[PDB]
Amino acid sequence: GEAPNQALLRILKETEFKKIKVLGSAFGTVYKGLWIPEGEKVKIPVAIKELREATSPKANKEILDEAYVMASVDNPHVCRLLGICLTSTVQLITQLMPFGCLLDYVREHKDNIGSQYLLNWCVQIAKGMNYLEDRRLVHRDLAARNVLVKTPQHVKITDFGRAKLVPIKWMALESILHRIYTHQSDVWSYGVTVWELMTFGSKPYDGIPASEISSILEKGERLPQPPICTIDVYMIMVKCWMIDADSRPKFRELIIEFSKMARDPQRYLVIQGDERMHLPEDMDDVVDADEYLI
Amino acid sequence: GEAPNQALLRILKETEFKKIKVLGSAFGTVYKGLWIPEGEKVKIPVAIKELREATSPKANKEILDEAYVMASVDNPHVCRLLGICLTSTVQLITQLMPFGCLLDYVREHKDNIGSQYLLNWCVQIAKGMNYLEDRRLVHRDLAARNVLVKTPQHVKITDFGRAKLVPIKWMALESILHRIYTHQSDVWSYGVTVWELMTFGSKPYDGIPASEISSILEKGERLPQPPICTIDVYMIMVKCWMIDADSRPKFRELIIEFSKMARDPQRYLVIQGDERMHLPEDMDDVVDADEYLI
Ligand SMILES: Nc1ncnc2c1ncn2[C@@H]1O[C@H](COP(=O)(O)OP(=O)(O)NP(=O)(O)O)[C@@H](O)[C@H]1O
Ligand SMILES: Nc1ncnc2c1ncn2[C@@H]1O[C@H](COP(=O)(O)OP(=O)(O)NP(=O)(O)O)[C@@H](O)[C@H]1O
Repeated sequence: GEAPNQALLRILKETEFKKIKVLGSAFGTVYKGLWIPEGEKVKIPVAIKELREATSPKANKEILDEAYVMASVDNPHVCRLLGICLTSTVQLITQLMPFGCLLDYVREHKDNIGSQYLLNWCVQIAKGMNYLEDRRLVHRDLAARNVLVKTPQHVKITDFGRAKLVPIKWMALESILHRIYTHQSDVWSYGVTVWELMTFGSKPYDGIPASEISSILEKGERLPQPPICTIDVYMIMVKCWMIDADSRPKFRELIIEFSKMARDPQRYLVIQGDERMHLPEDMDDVVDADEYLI
Repeated sequence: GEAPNQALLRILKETEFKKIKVLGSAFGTVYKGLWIPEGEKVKIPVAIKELREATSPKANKEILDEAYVMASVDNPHVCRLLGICLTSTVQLITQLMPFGCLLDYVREHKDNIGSQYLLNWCVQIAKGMNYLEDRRLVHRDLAARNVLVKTPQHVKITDFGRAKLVPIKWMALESILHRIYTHQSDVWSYGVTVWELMTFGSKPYDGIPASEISSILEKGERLPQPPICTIDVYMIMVKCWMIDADSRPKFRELIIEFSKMARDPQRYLVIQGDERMHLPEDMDDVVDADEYLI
């Protein structure tokens, strides 16, 4: 029983936007497209998610839940909903994240990712998480697959539909054992997320079947130290994996730590060639969602 | 082919009651009055509807249909028929709803209506609707104009003569396009009804001519978010407007949701001054219809 969520839900007209090409398919198909607000001579690159041509009282009810959340947030590192279209099949309109999920991006670009990028991503992701924590919101599926890339310099947390006010391999123990989820178990997944980024996109516990994890983590085992990782960075990952959730670090601390490290990247991440890394129709009225306010 | 409708139709003697003053005029004139059952030393405030001094095989046949329905219902949030008088012109006798239609009442009283009232009205109306749904009855003209106010604390659904076992602006799409009406399209009008109450009595799509609606609603457009409405309440309105009728919510759910909200009104409706709102011949033998049983 807290404050009134006065966020506005913008309903869009089927015509206000147009699909351009499929982006990926799950049980919803996402398209890349443009949106032209009522009468504004502005064009906005967006992503249009459309429940499969189906319409099951359950599928239709989930996408809406997701819409409720996305609309109730506003932070530079969290995907915000732009609006929805109530057509035969419901469509969610979000900002276009050109480079896709961070997971694929580190894989597709290992050879060009430097410590600065990596560390800034950790900072950015932690900021978004801290934001959700302020809004007393518990993302319950934080992973490299759910971080989208607007630009190599700017990522944003997404996919927090399943979020509250399965990926057992990213789950804290309390969650796995007693379906308990707090901002702190979010930290645990943050740890694994970070771990994916440092291993340039590896699979956590690849091999070990979901069934074993609970026991494993109970023994005292964890994900290994990624090669590029100084003991400083690894230490932090480990702390996020303490069995005792209150003994794990707080996102605002995680921000503070990774920022410190972000000021002298080569001291905390050792990457061969770090120093030489480098990362990337009338479009006159194009404006990125981030500049299309209220 | 279901159960036998054993409701009793009470025929009243012209003399058993007396008109007091006109209440409003349509093609039937309604008077405010009193009814004194045969020999009972009880006086009942009532409303007497009398077909215009005319008597056309069609007009006379409609009022009777209405009587059939009203007599076949019994719920605290549905106007029940008290009896009818077979005089030169037929007269329907219903319980007096002192404060009139809810539509006028929110208009005439904006400045004194708080979230608690609003939300309880949504609950009450939904209860009456769920009742009709149980009696497999489809009100086919649910709107703020057809909800009467017994007291600011107690409203009742009415005007379901046109009901089955035009207001295009309150109509679901299936109704507008293929004259299809289910309890679910009732939900759609429920949505608009609610929407009128939150906009303190506004006209849905004011401006847009009846001709456009069908197409509009098809594009994906809807009624806007009323100012006092948190995204939670608005969300529900929207769900009632899904093109797919089975993906809209069920009155018993609508009851459940609005009740939850009714327990902490200020969290779902933001109204300036909500906290300081306030709403309202020998009459020794007066008894409200609701206490005059069987
Ligand atoms: N805003 C976006 N911009 C660009 N690509 C996106 C965007 N949102 C999703 N995608 C990608 O489109 C494909 C489908 O995404 P999506 O519909 O979210 O399925 P999902 O993430 O596997 N499960 P879910 O999010 O619950 O539907 C994946 O490659 C997503 O990473
Ligand atoms: N039971 C009642 N108590 C007080 N006012 C009523 C009652 N019933 C109707 N009225 C009002 O009397 C006026 C005429 O109502 P009514 O005869 O129902 O016309 P209508 O609702 O416009 N169309 P209809 O109901 O089909 O005849 C309107 O202001 C009604 O809201």
